[PDB]
Amino acid sequence: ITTSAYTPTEFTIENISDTVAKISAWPFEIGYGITLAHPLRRLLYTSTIGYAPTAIHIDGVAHEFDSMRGMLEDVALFIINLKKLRFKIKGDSNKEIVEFSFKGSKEIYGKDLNNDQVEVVNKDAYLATINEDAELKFTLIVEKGIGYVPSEEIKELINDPKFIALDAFFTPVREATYDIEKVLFEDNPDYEKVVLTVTTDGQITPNEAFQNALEAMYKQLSVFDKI
Amino acid sequence: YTPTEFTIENISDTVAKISAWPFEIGYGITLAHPLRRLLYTSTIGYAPTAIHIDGVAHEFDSMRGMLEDVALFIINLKKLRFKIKGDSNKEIVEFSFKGSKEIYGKDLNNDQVEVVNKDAYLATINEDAELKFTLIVEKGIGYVPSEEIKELINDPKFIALDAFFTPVREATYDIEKVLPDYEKVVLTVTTDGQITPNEAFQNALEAMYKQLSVFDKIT
Ligand SMILES: [Cl-]
Ligand SMILES: [Cl-]
Ligand SMILES: [Cl-]
Ligand SMILES: [Cl-]
Ligand SMILES: [Cl-]
Ligand SMILES: [Cl-]
Ligand SMILES: [Cl-]
Ligand SMILES: [Cl-]
Ligand SMILES: [Cl-]
Ligand SMILES: [Cl-]
Ligand SMILES: [Cl-]
Ligand SMILES: [Cl-]
Ligand code: NA
Repeated sequence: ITTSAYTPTEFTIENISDTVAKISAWPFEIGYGITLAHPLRRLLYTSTIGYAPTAIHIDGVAHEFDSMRGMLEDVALFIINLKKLRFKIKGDSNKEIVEFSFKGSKEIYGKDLNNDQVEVVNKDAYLATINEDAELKFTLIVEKGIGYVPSEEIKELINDPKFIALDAFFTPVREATYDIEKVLFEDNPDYEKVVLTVTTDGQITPNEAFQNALEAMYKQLSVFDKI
Repeated sequence: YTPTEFTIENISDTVAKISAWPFEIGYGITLAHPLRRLLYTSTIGYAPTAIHIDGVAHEFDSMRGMLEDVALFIINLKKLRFKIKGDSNKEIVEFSFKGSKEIYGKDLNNDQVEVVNKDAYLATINEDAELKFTLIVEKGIGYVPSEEIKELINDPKFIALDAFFTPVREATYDIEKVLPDYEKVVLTVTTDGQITPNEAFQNALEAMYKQLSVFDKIT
């Protein structure tokens, strides 16, 4: 017999890796943990702005299965590496057309793609290597968005067959799951521990993704502030 | 889109429609689901938890001078929805009736408590008979079975009762799409009059905020 469910007071964040985290909160009275876990899990996927490379045109290359003399990687591998780079647009723009150019012997990392329009968050990631008799020139399209947009929908919007359209996975949070574990409070069994596991693609850390989700929850609720 | 407008529409003293907009398509549920749920599990009501009737030891007993036996009196008592006056969480209330009388909710009204549904029937007493009983009324959330109450008060003087505190009879939500397309969350709340729909909704918001507060330690 109570007029209020006990207010949980324990909270922990455990960093499993740079891209994964376990967030635990307890003790909740039975049913209350899940009452909150479900909406926060959903908000984790919708509360952070995402960016992705949507298309690329490589000078001297006709298609995504082509080759380039002077580049160690074939185009397919180049592209696989490019998709592992987590781009971010500098400023408030939704789309940037970025021109790149590299010459001479050169090993290109994420840090080498930082300029006025965009930045690569995982700057230590490798892209490609070119030899001394070569120049790699390409135009990259980076867009803001949410969710998954397949290459076909990109191609249509982009309007230019010289650009190789890319499948785009914009959402920073790739996985978010939870478990409701039983715990005791003052010797009684009717309590729970919420354990959320959050995995991002590296555009932001799991910690920030949860902060954005919690702020978003409060922002929605704030519409009720006036009696 | 994120909600910036709301409206409380009082259809009656026991029914209200609470609307909020705008939400992105498919995002309204993050608010609707938890709040609907808290409208059932965190709203604060009242119920008798135990009763002592003078001359009676058990639920299956009879009482000379009452048409109803004790078990039927209890069944009828369940339909009366009490309210504790003021902010007290508990009241031990003594009632006393005599002579020929039909007892309804309206007759159970004193400084401590009252009954919301005044027209509900409780029992009938015959001439030259008197009914005396003590009722324990409490404030709470959810439902508590007689067995837990029995073990709690540990007192054979009283018969423990199933206590149904929840004052919300129904809480639903509808998500309406508006035709730049957004959605509007509409929650409909019906109470039994122990508290108003607006009060019930404040209980649920307040519970939301307390439960979310543990997650603030992220910063
Ligand atoms: Cl921690
Ligand atoms: Cl549950
Ligand atoms: Cl260079
Ligand atoms: Cl080299
Ligand atoms: Cl080389
Ligand atoms: Cl899950
Ligand atoms: Cl434990
Ligand atoms: Cl009994
Ligand atoms: Cl009387
Ligand atoms: Cl017994
Ligand atoms: Cl519903
Ligand atoms: Cl609906
Ligand atoms: Na080559």
